[PDB]
Amino acid sequence: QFLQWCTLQPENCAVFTSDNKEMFQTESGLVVSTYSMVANTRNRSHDSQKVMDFLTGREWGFIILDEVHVVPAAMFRRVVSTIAAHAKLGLTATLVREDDKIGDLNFLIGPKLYEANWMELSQKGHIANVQCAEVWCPMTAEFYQEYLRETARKRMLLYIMNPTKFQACQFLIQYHERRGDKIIVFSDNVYALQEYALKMGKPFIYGSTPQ
DNA sequence: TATGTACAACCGAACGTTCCATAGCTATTATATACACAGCGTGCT
Repeated sequence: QFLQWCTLQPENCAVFTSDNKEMFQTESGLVVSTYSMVANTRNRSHDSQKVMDFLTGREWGFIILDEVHVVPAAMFRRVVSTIAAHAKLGLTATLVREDDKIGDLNFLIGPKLYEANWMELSQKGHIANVQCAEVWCPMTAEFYQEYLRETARKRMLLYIMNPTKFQACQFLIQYHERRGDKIIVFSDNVYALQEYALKMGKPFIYGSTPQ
């Protein structure tokens, strides 16, 4: 995106991820990295230790914290202190977290400059309109009976795999595919994700996947 | 505090056979000459 929208020459851009760790040697350049590769404290590899020293030694002029709703976490906030910078910007669509650490952003990166409405940009053609829906798949009699006895932690897997949900997902997928739509099926539970994918013969992605 | 989930690190060529082109040898006739050799025929024993 940086290359496409502005005239940033590729020579001055270095991506510090788990794959490649080379750093730009030109006087002034750009580093696009991740919190996991910059907030680590205990164990850094030899290849990743020179890069971190390269980041720390120089006095940067600007830091862009994408998805800044995770910076006030227990350890991610450490990067805001270690990295030297005279300007800090936070970019996030959602500025909410379950705990009370959201307010910590004030003394980490500063105040909230601007906010934008969602419907205003939707009616102006800048973002798409969505008809949100919530389908009620009544649990079948057989599955439901077990839901009463089982404990909290297993009850989750029980009400995620009820057959009616399989039928509803299969019907919607077929209906929208006929409409020439590209569908995404989210699932935080990996076992259900694999079971659904192998049952419908569709690709799936989860945490164990190589980049 | 515990459990999920996520992330980072440790195959050639020699020889043989046939085909043009030029020049030279072979055979025949006559004659004188004379030598050596290979025959045939007649008398002797």
